[PDB]
Amino acid sequence: RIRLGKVVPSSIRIVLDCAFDDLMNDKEINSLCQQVTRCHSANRTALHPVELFATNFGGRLKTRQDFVLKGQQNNWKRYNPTTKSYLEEFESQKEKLVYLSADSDNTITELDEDKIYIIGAIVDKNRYKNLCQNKASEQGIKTAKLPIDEYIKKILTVNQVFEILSLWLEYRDWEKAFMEVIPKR
Ligand SMILES: Nc1ncnc2c1ncn2[C@@H]1O[C@H](CSCC[C@H](N)C(=O)O)[C@@H](O)[C@H]1O
Repeated sequence: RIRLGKVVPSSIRIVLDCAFDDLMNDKEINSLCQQVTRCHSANRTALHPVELFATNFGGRLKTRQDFVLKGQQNNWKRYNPTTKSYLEEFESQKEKLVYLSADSDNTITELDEDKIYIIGAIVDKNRYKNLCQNKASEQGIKTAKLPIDEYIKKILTVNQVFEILSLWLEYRDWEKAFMEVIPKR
């Protein structure tokens, strides 16, 4: 993938909701940690970097991260880890939160410059169906699935979803973003 043109930061916040440490075994945490790192790396080279948040950040994910990265995470840019939940961190902007979920009845069609998009930070192989959908509904926050159909004909990894969002900022074309991150082959 080649990037053309001038780097212009987006005002969008993207949140990795890291509240699910207790639902994952050791391999899954290890994988998630690699995926969080890929979100930062994809953000750094993006034509429109966003502000990346990692909320409820702690526990075995935070340990693993520092074990693997050996303190390098403390050097990352446009990156905001916090023990606060997203609901805590963005209470005043609650109306602007959108939790991305494959299980939503709603479909995202554009990323709004004034909105805050949440990705569930979990590697479960989707054995926890409706998990993120349920969490956001109980909070009264809107959810949306990626407009994958009808080029998909479903549940992507944390970093795949991040990468797709970031590429949409660049191209403003979902088909191109999908073609780049999940080519049919
Ligand atoms: N088709 C899709 N549309 C929107 N978000 C998706 C998606 N596939 C994956 N995701 C995102 O990637 C994250 C990890 S995969 C999710 C597994 C979990 N069973 C769940 O309930 O969400 C999700 O939390 C969601 O934020």
